Amino acid sequence: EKQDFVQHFSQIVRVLTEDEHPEIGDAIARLKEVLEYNAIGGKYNRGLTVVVAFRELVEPRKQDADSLQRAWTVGWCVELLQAFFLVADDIMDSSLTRRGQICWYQKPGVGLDAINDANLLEACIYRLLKLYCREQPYYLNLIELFLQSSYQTEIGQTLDLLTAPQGNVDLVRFTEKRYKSIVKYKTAFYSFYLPIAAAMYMAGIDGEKEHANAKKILLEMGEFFQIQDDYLDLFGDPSVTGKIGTDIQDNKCSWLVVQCLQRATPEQYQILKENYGQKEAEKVARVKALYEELDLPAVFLQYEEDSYSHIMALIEQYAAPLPPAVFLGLARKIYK
Amino acid sequence: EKQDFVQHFSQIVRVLTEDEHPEIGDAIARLKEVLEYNAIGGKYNRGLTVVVAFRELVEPRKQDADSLQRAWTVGWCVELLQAFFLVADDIMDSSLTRRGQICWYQKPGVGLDAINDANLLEACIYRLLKLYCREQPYYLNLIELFLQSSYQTEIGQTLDLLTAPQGNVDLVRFTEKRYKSIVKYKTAFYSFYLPIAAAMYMAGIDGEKEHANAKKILLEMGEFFQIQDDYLDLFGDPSVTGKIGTDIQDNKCSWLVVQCLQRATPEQYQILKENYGQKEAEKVARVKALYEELDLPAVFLQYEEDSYSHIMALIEQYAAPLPPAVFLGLARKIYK
Ligand SMILES: C[SH](C)CC(O)(P(=O)(O)O)P(=O)(O)O
Ligand SMILES: C[SH](C)CC(O)(P(=O)(O)O)P(=O)(O)O
Ligand SMILES: [Mg+2]
Ligand SMILES: [Mg+2]
Ligand SMILES: [Mg+2]
Ligand SMILES: [Mg+2]
Ligand SMILES: [Mg+2]
Ligand SMILES: [Mg+2]
Repeated sequence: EKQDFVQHFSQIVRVLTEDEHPEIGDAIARLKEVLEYNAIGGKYNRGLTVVVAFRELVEPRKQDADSLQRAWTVGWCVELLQAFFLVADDIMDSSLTRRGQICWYQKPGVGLDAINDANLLEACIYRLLKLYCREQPYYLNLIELFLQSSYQTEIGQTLDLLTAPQGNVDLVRFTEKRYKSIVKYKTAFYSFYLPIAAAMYMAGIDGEKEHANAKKILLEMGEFFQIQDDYLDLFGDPSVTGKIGTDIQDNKCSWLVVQCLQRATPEQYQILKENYGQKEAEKVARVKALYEELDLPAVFLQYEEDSYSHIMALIEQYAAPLPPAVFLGLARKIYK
Repeated sequence: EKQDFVQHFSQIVRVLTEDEHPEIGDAIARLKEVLEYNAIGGKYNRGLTVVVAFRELVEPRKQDADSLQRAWTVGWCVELLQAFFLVADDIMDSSLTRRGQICWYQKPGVGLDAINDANLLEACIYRLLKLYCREQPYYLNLIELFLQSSYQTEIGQTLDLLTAPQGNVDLVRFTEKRYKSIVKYKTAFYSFYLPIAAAMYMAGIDGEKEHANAKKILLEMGEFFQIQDDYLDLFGDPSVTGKIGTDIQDNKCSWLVVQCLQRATPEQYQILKENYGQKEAEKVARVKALYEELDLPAVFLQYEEDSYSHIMALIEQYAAPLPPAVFLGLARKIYK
């Protein structure tokens, strides 16, 4: 499946860089490269989650070719939305690696121009939309689903950065209420609701009750998944995560810090207060220790299981009347 | 007129920050501030150009209150589009002052998070759109006019930055063909076509021939205007331009450099080659001299007049059947 999708990336790049009024050749050529370097290289859970959902929501006699092309085109839009959020996300959290290569902003000859780059990735979404789903009765729903998805992410990011101000001892604010809302807006909405929703809309399920149903599940799915990102960020093989964890040194509000702050002793609350948020490798190495000294990685395993079950309970109560293997499939793609 | 518009800014900020699921209070509060600090402080040519065009394109018996509220709401969207392009534009060209105050990214406690800030400004546009022009038969035209306006700007910016790579002697590429297309995409499209167009669409003129007509004019208007920005950037009272010119040190492709490169002697082509693009105040002070030694500021005056006339010729040939004082009004707001 993954391989058929990636095969189509070529068709989308050719639709996007065809433009060359040849007065923008250079700009187009530039664009092409930003797409290759930033859309490609990932897992493709999002882009894939849509095309697999369509098939399972649209009758075989309606899964025509055109309806297919529109299927993964919308697939790649979710990709570009990610490509966009990422490219800008790296500059902000100040990253070095993404998808096992150096961040685009870090590439010699990019730096802060990446900002316009991330912008161009956004414009490509809605450019595809107009180019395939235009004559369709869901076109305005797609668009309004992307715009409100971004704004939710963008809000969640605001929360994040707001909760982790550079050089500011901020353990006070690392509560769970916050972490949940933060992840709900910057991750759960666009990485789980968005793909499914696009599917439904494309299949004719423009319902409100339906959509709130999928949302109920998909959102809870999305919280776990970020929780996963938090862990992987610290305790995960860089060669498999294709990126380094900057959460500590970035004074982020992680599940981890929320976790450690929860079961951290008075004496242990400082080692913490003192080492979190600094860029000092040993100050940071000190943090990671306190985690390991708190048995956290096992505390993680627990949740990973208790969460799984609850999601499953959830799927077993709200999926109706959608093919349960629309959510079941997601929770095989991430809950591993 | 200007004062009635600015009065309404309060109503828009209150629509945007009302939101406080109070789980995003901080994010909203943050948002409010990014709007105050970045939407306010300008001339308001764009926001104003729409509300003044509506009145002149919609019959008095149709200019009801609601249709008015929708009028300047769309007015402020063009503002936010600017607020967005600006906030990100400053970080990229590395500015210090905008609207006679320090750039948002420069404010202590912002820096690169401004990127998410600029993003939030965008999301506010389409959030207003959905909030006022939703039930209207032009809603999808507005949206598609903004998205394709941004993408045009974003392309033009790509051109700019592409044509002025940091620390790279780039006089070769400062041709006029380039400068025209560059300005056509990063300035003319969204600062002149966009406001008028939004007006027409709102008034019922969804025509293609009509829209190409206004575009013919408005675009040529927009080229002059950037040309104006180029000059003001160098030869303009900072206390009236509320910002400093970084064009030389940013190795930009200005009308000026295009102008000086045109009538620069062999011997004079270097002083140029040597001093343009450097951050050295005296290297830059050297450039400004060569301009003054080339009589350029008078060469500017000429064009400002020959351009004016041509635009006027243009208005006197394409405005029909729109109130000519829809373009005439613009060319009193800028051609001064
Ligand atoms: C996925 S997006 C919201 C960015 C992240 O969530 P961050 O917020 O921790 O930088 P990451 O998982 O990509 O690291
Ligand atoms: C208006 S927008 C495209 C940015 C500028 O045009 P720049 O391209 O010279 O930075 P400026 O006039 O705002 O300086
Ligand atoms: Mg982040
Ligand atoms: Mg990151
Ligand atoms: Mg992470
Ligand atoms: Mg610029
Ligand atoms: Mg600038
Ligand atoms: Mg300028």
